[PDB]
Amino acid sequence: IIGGEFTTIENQPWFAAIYRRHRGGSVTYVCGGSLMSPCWVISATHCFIDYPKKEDYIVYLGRSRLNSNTQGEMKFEVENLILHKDYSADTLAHHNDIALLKIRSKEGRCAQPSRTIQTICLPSMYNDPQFGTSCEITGFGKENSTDYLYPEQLKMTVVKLISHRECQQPHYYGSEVTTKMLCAADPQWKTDSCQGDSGGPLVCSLQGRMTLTGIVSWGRGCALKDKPGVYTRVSHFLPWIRSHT
Ligand SMILES: N=C(N)c1ccc2cc([C@@H]3C[C@H]3c3ccccc3)ccc2c1
Repeated sequence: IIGGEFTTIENQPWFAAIYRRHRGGSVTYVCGGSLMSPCWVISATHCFIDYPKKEDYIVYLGRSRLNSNTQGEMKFEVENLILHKDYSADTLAHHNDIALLKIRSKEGRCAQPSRTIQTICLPSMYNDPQFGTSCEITGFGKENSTDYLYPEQLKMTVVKLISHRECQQPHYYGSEVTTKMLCAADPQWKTDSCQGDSGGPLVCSLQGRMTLTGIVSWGRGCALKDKPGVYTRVSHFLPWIRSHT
């Protein structure tokens, strides 16, 4: 997250931090995700497509720092890794960028809801918030494009939704962004999500309840003029999420 504010997990209880075990023992941070139900976490397919082995992934819930064991955290492995069978990647855009991870602890159980570990609700059919709505994003991603390390403490920020037609303008993303994706950004282009934040939650308060409206997917640079962050529009995939869970 470029700009924004440092935060802690109690402020984002459904945020999942996903790592990957490398041959040798070293572990590096991969992407974020969100808790859908006690046994399921949803993220982005592009975060796993090149290393599809479910055994190498480690998932944490209730974790506040990149290299610290936050009191109350729970560690899990991936029982089933489901990727969208129609996923593809072009020069900038990613298609059907959505994935499902069934989690299980070493004892064989799913997550246990607590003050720092909670699920987020899915959106409903044909009911997404209007352009201009402020929503929040969270992640352990880069604070600047030139940084090679990720911040040690979790961060979050607020950006606003941009209409499909505004996002299809020539200086934005033209026909590269489709009706199955959502754009969001800062009018002053000072804050935004960035590499490292992929797969994380775009949460919008809609008609009262906080909803998982989007999944951090792609974007040209980070916090650049006329180049909004692009997100997978969860409402379109409800039928897919239902059949695969
Ligand atoms: N403007 C933003 N809000 C934004 C959001 C997500 C982003 C994800 C990547 C990570 C690297 C992309 C990638 C491409 C292919 C496969 C792996 C990773 C790069 C830039 C990004 C910018």
